Parts: sequence; structure tokens; C-alpha cells
Amino acid sequence: RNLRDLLAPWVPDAPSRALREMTLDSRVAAAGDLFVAVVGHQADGRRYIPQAIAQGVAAIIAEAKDEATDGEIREMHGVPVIYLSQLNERLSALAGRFYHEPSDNLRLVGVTGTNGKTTTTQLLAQWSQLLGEISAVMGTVGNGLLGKVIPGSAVDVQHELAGLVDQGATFCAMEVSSHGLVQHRVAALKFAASVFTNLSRDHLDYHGDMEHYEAAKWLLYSEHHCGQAIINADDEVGRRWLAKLPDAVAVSMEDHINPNSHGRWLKATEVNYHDSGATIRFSSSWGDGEIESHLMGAFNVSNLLLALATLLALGYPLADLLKTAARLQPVSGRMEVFTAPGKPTVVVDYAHTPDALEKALQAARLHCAGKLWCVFGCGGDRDKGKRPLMGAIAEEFADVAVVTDDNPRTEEPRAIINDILAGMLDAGHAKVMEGRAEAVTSAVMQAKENDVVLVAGKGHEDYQIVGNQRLDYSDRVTVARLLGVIA
Repeated sequence: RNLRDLLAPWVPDAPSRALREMTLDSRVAAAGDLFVAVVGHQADGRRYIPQAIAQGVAAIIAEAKDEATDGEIREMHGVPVIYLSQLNERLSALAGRFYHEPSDNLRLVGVTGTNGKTTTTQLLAQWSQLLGEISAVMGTVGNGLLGKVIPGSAVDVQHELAGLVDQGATFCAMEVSSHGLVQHRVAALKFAASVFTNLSRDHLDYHGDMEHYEAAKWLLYSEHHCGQAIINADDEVGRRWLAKLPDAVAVSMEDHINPNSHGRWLKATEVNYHDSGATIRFSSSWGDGEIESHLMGAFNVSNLLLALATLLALGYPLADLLKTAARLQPVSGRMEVFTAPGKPTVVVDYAHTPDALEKALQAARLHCAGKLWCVFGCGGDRDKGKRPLMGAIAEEFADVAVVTDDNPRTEEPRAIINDILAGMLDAGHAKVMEGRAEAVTSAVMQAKENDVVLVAGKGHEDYQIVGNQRLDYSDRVTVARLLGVIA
């Protein structure tokens, strides 16, 4: 890593210096580092140029605005300070070159939109790896090889991606936040494909406003190497963009494919939702087929179809994708299904807010021939407002509501339950059982074979906080043991 070669595309005849790490943070800038001094939310990094010189940085690259011309080379105390205009906009490209263009050395797929980003990202990584890639994820949860995820600027993005390259990753599925995109955090990444799970947003009912939003986004995406575009056609904005993009792949599970276009497409023709998942029948320009998904709910059909359409576009053969589909697994703590011969189906989900609980019950309902049971509680010593709302949701969207404890902490457990019951029209119809383990047992043992039992609130968060003590407890372990299966 040499400053001269680093800047060869923008600043010719730049001085020759060995560079260690690249950083925006003057506090961690150490000997031999490249310090990068940028202007942000009224925060000017050029302030700290003396500190960085004092700490022995080999070189500095600094925002040119109001201080220098673009490509201007200065020398402070033997340390080269090179100024560049629009540094924030160029940071990704610069870091890219510094870290030897990691996005040119694996297959990078970007996923954008509000819903289904996290799951679609995971499914891409999982499926690609089943087909022989060594896959990785970059997201909000964290970054890393599949199964070894570790819990942010344009530089960190490139640095992390290089780290994955070094660890042997050949495929990376990356969640791209709306804000990250706008701040140019992924500006120079070479995406092999871009998945748009949805393009719509609230608060745009002025015809003017939707126009500005779309124009801003379209401009933003026009500046990126998006690669193959995979677009959810069950989105209003998605459909409009598809009409302007003849090489984009249209994906639908609500019949929004127009065959007159002769573009590439994939759609679900029918879905049988049953106890263990979904049998998804689909047609596409690559051909037709049937997938046995072990994921629950309609959203996860869409997520899976988006991942499929993407991998098909990237050239993975339909036959191999179909052959590996039954091995796709739920995202940890997210609608994880447990089945056993002659026993009720049990779903463990992290849902701990009114909206998440409603969504989980709606999804579980699709797989439920009999009665839908809901076992849940609310956290103690936290905001109480959600309690009656979660009560009302359980009463409305499930057939049997079993109210129990969920991390009561120092608060009187029964007081929490009362707050939940307060929100119901017919509190007397709820079952209350304290001991969460006992409540789960009560549901599972009483539920019929064609019933579904949703155990909500914890997901994979395997403890029960009672008083000060974090007790060992797991919904997954309890359920598995009751069903005679292995968690």
C-alpha cells in the first residue's frame, strides 16, 4: 500500500510513502497510517491534522473546500497533506483502491428497501453457499462469513469487505441502508446485482413530493454500479421503475408480471401454506418449478422468490437452486418452526412489539388448519404502553391467548400481566399462566395436532431475567424437548 499508487488515478506525481491503515479517526491514527480528514455534520476533520502528524501518520488526505485546490500537494513537518475536492463523494473509491477493490474479487449483491432486506440478504448468502460459494453477510445485525457474524463510513465498508475477501469469501450479500446510500457509503462498490425489495415510502401523497423522491433516488442509483436489477413488482414504485428498465428482472407473488414486455420475470403461481412451511409453485423466463420452503408466512415467500430470481440472473442453474431449496433455513429467532409427528406445530419468534406480534400471528395463521395459540408476555421495568396493545393484538389475531412472563426484572410479574389483560375486550377469555416454561408447556400439551402455537418475545434470546438474575431458559430448548426433537 503506497500513497503514490493510491492516488495515481487522481493526483499524478504524489509522494511515495508506505501506508499502514486508513482512518477517519485522529484518536486511533497511529504510526504509518493514512489519516483522512473529512467535513461532516459541521464536524471538520482538518482540525486534527497536527494531532495526526504528532502521532506519526505517514500521510494525510484532506477536504479541499475553502483551503486548497483539488489535487494540491502540501508538506507539513515531513508529512504529505494532499487535498481533494468532494472528498465525501470520493471516499468509497479511494478506500476501494486502498483495499485492492474487494468488490471486484467476490460476487457482491446489494439489497435495498424497508421490509424483507434482512431475510432476503440471509437467504442469498445461504443459497449461494449451498451451491458451493463461501458466502458472507454485511448488515445491521453484523458482518462475517455465514454462521460467524460479528455484531460506519465508506472506509469501514471497504475495509470489512476486504476482510471477508481475506477470509476466503466468494459471495457477499449486503444490506444497504437508505441513509448509507445517500451518504455515498457504497458509491464505488461493484454490485453484481441489486435487489429492490420495495421502493415505496410514506408521506409522499403530494404528486410533487413523490416526483422529487423518485428523482432523487433515480439519480442516486444512476451513480452506482448496480449490476443486475431485481425488482419487487408487488410495489407501486417497483412496477414504474420496471417499465423504464428493460433488463431488470420483475418478481411477483400477486400477479403483477406483464408478459407483453418480453423481459425477464419470476412469479409465484400458487402457494400451499402447511404445518412445516410452504410449497411454492412458480413460473419464470428461466423455466418453472416447485420449491419446498421451510420458512413461514407470505413475506418469506416473497423474500425467497427475490433471492431465487437474483441467483438465476447471476447464472446459477435452476436445477441446482431447486435441489438446494429445501435446505434453506429461517433467520435466527424469526418465525422458526418446530414440527413433530402427531404434535401441534410450534413457531418461535422474537416479536415483542404490537406490530411484530400482529405480523407473526398473521404469518402463523396461513399455516394453521386448526386453532392458533399465542404465548407471550412483556418486559418489566420498561415502557408499559405496549402492554394493552399487545393484549388486544393477541386477542384479535389468535384463537387462544396464553399470557405469561417475559423478563419481568424487578417489577411484580402479575402487574405486567394485568396491564396486558387491560387491553383486551374479554380478558376472561385469555389464559394466564406464570412460569413461562409452564405456560409454553400448557399450550403445547393442550393444542391439537392441526393447531399452531406461536411462542413470542424471545426468539434466540435464551434467558429469563427475574429480579437481577439472568436465569438459563430457552423457548427453543423448551419447545424442542416437549416435541421430542432437537433444537
